[PDB]
Amino acid sequence: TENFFGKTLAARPVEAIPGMLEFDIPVHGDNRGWFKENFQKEKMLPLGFPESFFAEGKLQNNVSFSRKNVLRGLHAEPWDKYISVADGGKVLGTWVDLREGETFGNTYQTVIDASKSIFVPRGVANGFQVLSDFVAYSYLVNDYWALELKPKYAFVNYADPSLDIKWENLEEAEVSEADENHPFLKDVKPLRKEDL
Amino acid sequence: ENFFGKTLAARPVEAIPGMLEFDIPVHGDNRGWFKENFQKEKMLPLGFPESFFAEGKLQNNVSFSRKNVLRGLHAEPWDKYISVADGGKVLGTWVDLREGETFGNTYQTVIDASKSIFVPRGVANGFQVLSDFVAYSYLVNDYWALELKPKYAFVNYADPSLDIKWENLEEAEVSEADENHPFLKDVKPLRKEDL
Ligand SMILES: Cc1cn([C@H]2C[C@H](O)[C@@H](COP(=O)(O)OP(=O)(O)O[C@H]3O[C@@H](C)[C@H](O)[C@@H](O)[C@H]3O)O2)c(=O)[nH]c1=O
Ligand SMILES: Cc1cn([C@H]2C[C@H](O)[C@@H](COP(=O)(O)OP(=O)(O)O[C@H]3O[C@@H](C)[C@H](O)[C@@H](O)[C@H]3O)O2)c(=O)[nH]c1=O
Ligand code: NI
Repeated sequence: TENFFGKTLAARPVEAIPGMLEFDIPVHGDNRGWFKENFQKEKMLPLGFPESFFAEGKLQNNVSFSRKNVLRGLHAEPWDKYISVADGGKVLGTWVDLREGETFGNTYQTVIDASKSIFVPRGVANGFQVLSDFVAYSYLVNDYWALELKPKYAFVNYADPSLDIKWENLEEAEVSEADENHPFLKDVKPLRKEDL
Repeated sequence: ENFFGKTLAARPVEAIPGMLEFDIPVHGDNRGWFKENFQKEKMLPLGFPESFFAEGKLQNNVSFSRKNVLRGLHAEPWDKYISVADGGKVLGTWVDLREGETFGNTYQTVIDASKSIFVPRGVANGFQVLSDFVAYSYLVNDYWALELKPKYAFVNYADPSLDIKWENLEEAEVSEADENHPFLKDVKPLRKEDL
């Protein structure tokens, strides 16, 4: 228990962003390395992982591999995300609420390694910056991406200084051409109750 | 080269009915890479069985292992979809433990992030690590319980009667539990009632 190994499975809500949850994940170590149940439906529903994730019976698992200082975000595609780390690496995770209402623009940040996971509700922008030499970032989502639909998706620029966030190393961030060109928050229309 | 940019595709394994091997598209750039490791809408048409979702049960496991580590051979009563989540590499190994014409049949192949495998219940799964480290990630459709482990099917990795060859047997690093699994001779073929 505590730093990395042997934590008790547990969940905490994030007060600034309704619907978000942070989980402590049990990681069991031995001579070989380690093992975790990254996601376990039966054990996690009683802790607050939302049953609504399963509404349409859709499932996709993505994995990205990234080097130190790489920054990906901030992206608010129209689906829920369950995010964690799959190797020995570490990221600074960062979130900005894009939903219409009293929490528009609210933020949260925390360090994520293999012993922590995050549930991100649809309408909350996701991003991270790599702290370790490399990292494998693995996530479960409940709708299907298509290239031609990207203009329909919500994004916000990582470097908008008006956002209440602080990156690890903004100056040395390694980003995509796309992430360089996303709009500032002032040009993002708040998202209505799942588009209504 | 043969890591990036593969067409999404599936192939059967002749020796082990129900197994599938997939080529997975991996897209590289200045940051690293990205893959859709599993995508339900795209994979069902290729042969990924709808029955995997019959009960609504879902678990995702990850193990992290160092060079020469060997884990297996394990045939628990659920289906498995397996791949690599980092830049590492393993030798994958399968032994069919099901009652019938294919009992004892085997397959082996190298797995990196650009390949995945569907393993039906009753086929024992294992691997040996070829790279410095590897992250091995899998999706399964029933729930492991410590109390029930004595009832799950296992076969010993080092039984020379198995029609397999490991990368480095003499320097393999295994768990005590894996040292002690039964030899093939002592494993009763698994009936549908057992799975
Ligand atoms: C998101 C996605 C990308 N791709 C492809 C398109 C590109 O060739 C390659 C990389 O795509 P990019 O959009 O540059 O990946 P990215 O890692 O910058 O995008 C991701 O960022 C995270 C912070 C978000 O949470 C994710 O939802 C996603 O937007 O992968 C897919 O095939 N399927 C997908 O679902
Ligand atoms: C399999 C499993 C293990 N554990 C725990 C029990 C131990 O403290 C720790 C390590 O367990 P071990 O049984 O030594 O892990 P292992 O990595 O040797 O076991 C795995 O081997 C693969 C080849 C099989 O395909 C898998 O089904 C599984 O059996 O993880 C879980 O909490 N949940 C699980 O689902
Ligand atoms: Ni609930």
